[PDB]
Amino acid sequence: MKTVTVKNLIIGEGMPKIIVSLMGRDINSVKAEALAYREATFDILEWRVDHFMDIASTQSVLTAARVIRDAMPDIPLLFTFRSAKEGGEQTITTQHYLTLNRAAIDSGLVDMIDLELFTGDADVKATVDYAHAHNVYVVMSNHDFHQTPSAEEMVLRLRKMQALGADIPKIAVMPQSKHDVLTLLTATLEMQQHYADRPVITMSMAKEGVISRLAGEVFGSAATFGAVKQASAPGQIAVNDLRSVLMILHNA
Amino acid sequence: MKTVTVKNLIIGEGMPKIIVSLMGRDINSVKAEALAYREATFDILEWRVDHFMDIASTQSVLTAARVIRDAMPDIPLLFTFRSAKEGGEQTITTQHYLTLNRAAIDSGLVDMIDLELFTGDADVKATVDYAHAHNVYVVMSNHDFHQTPSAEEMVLRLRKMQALGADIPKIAVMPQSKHDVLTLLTATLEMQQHYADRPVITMSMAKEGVISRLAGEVFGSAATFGAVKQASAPGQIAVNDLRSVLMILHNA
Ligand SMILES: *C[C@@]1(O)C[C@@H](C(=O)O)C[C@@H](O)[C@@H]1O
Ligand SMILES: *C[C@@]1(O)C[C@@H](C(=O)O)C[C@@H](O)[C@@H]1O
Repeated sequence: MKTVTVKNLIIGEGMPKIIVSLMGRDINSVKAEALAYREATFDILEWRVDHFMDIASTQSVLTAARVIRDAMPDIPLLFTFRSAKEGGEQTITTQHYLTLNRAAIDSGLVDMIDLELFTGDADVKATVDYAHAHNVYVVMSNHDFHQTPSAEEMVLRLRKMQALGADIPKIAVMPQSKHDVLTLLTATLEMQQHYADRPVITMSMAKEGVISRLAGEVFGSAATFGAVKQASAPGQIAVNDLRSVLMILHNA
Repeated sequence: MKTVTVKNLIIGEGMPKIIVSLMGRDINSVKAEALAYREATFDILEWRVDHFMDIASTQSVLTAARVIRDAMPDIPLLFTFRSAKEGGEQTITTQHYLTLNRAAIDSGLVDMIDLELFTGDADVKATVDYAHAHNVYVVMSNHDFHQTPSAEEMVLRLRKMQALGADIPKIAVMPQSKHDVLTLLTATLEMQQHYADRPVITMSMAKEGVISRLAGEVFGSAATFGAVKQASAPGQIAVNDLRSVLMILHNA
């Protein structure tokens, strides 16, 4: 394991790190959420750009990123446009996705970016290189909102992300059975124990999958998402309750 | 599913039931522990009879059971002599083990007894029948303190307990790896999905297995052990922390 350290937070050792997502339409809503989040306890702030209205303007997007950065100057900040292709709130062209991510990277405003593996090989490789050249980490991600692939398929995907230079491979899948939750845990453990040389994040979604959000220290997921007031994906629980469980498991 | 209702507690529905073990070496210590346990919060009290150092006397054993019952008149009370063969504190003859269990049964002081599956089929059947004749439920049990059998063999054993008339089959196994914990969860789920005729209790022991003590609601373990002050098996955590996690998982 080589860890990923952002603003004194060490991802990939100790207790899994808590990520929460900020979701807002516009500058005023982003400010209101950032302010409300001061009362919560978490490790990493993800800005879910796909919840923002004016994603067409690179200037509008960067202004919002700047507001968030300045609101929370000492928090690791992760920039994520979750495409509708992968379960997000709106569509984007591959070219405009590239433009927004490059602009986020070279602005200095973010510590980490999410890059969807399935975007396309040339765009992924170029964006990984661009991120690294500007001292930004890449969470390379994949999501299946309908079903859970085989463990073999999931492990190969996480390995592919590593081979493409992801700092943190990430996969989220939807269980259709309790068995599918075990498949996700099995894949996570296999990856972490046998192939990974860096942190990985995994989750099985929905209430059925929630154990996967709690047991990362055991099965090898380095971070986990909680909800401040609204979940950013199915299965997230109240962030304080998430923290309570993580602490109990860490100290067991 | 044939649930087991004891003093208004429905075992096999809702949150896994919290069991704690009372371990006292003599009558005075049993009394002191029973009194102290009243303020802890749990669902079922197990008396670990093999920790009692006056098991030579049937009178002494029954007097200790009566002290516990008098301290906790409304708590489901489980009488367990854990044999040295299966990880307990002392060795007694098979006839001594059976006599203590029969005396516990016919005293009316306890609601449930633990009977080890591999005591011998004829003796197990006879003692189950005697329990049922006196309105006592049987937790039939098996323990592997060395390692984790195959999922398939664990399921076979739980099904054998069902065939012998157990009210609640129970198996505890020792992980040698994180993978082994998943094996135990897999066996548990296979009972829930395919062999769900009565409640089952399962656990993977030690620190690596702790998640199995927390995730019973997900995969189908009907009860889970916590520690009041000292653990009665490896991997048990503080009972209030156990309860906190069970509640979070139940309400997720
Ligand atoms: C990584 C990610 O897709 C995981 C979601 C989850 O399942 O918790 C939350 C999203 O906000 C996040 O981008
Ligand atoms: C059933 C049993 O053997 C399970 C142990 C455990 O692993 O928590 C605790 C024992 O006291 C109990 O009899």
